[PDB]
Amino acid sequence: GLMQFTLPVRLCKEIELFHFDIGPFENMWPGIFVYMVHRSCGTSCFELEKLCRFIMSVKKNYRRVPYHNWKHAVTVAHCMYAILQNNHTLFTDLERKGLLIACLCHDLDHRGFSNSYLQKFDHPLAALYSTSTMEQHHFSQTVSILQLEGHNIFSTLSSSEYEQVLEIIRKAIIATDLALYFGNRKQLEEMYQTGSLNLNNQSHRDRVIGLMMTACDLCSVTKLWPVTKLTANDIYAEFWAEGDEMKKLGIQPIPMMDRDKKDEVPQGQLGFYNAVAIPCYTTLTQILPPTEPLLKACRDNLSQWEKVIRGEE
Ligand SMILES: Cc1oc(-c2ccccc2)nc1CCOc1cccc2cccnc12
Ligand SMILES: [Mg+2]
Ligand SMILES: [Zn+2]
Repeated sequence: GLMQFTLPVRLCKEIELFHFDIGPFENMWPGIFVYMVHRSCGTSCFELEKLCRFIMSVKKNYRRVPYHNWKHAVTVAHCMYAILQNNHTLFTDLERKGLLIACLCHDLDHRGFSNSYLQKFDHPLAALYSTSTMEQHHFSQTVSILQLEGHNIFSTLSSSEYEQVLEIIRKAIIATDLALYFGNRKQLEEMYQTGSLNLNNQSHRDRVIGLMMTACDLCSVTKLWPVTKLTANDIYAEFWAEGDEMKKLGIQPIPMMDRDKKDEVPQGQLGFYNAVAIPCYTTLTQILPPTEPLLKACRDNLSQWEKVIRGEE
């Protein structure tokens, strides 16, 4: 009960900042996550024995893909930790529990391929789940792991609290389907601007949590430039693998996934920042003012990509 995780001084301080990088030492990432649950939630939220066994089963069920790996899971959970900590009183006890777990599980058993590639391959998962194919799989894998003997970290919740938390985790994971983000943000934009936004409206909270999930999931674009630049290598390593597999099915991939069109990356990153990233962190900063450092970091990185195009790097 009296057993805290404590990080070295530099990590203790930097972990509170949005732009924190969890570093190259995989064996510290579990402790970093537990530390975040303890400060975000309390040291009583979860039985440490059960949490540790849940964390290690989740790790085991992430694959060795260049980007959609265990490091991404923990990176995305840290961004959620930073949002929750800077917005203390806006979130219920259950929401804080559910969202950190949702972020850790959000890409469980990812194979490094998009929903589009699964559908064109005619993968069995595409027959079982016609939309948000991988996201329904990620939630399915999360429930499976929760049902292993000794892995039910929620066991001390009432029946109805348990139903609410799994419902938060499901919506949270489904919302990481980027195809759903555009509509979700347009709606939140309209509600904020016409003043109809109401955080006691459960349907409104769902939407806001959805946007937080998109913000955490894209948080690669909110790190310091060298982290952002080196993560883009991993992101494109998966895309180009998928493009190779499209060509094997006799389908020219979109240029984003064609390794023959590496030259067009800087312009592709610009469009992505302008069409997805900047709009996401702007609407998030309007709804939750203390998340502005994410918008500011994103704008810095947009400017760094503009500099790449102008041959200045
Ligand atoms: C779809 C996507 O997602 C991310 C990303 C996702 C999460 C964090 C950081 C970046 N980056 C992208 C790249 C969007 O880039 C692109 C978009 C469109 C055409 C392109 C042509 C060549 C190269 N890139 C391109
Ligand atoms: Mg995903
Ligand atoms: Zn993800």
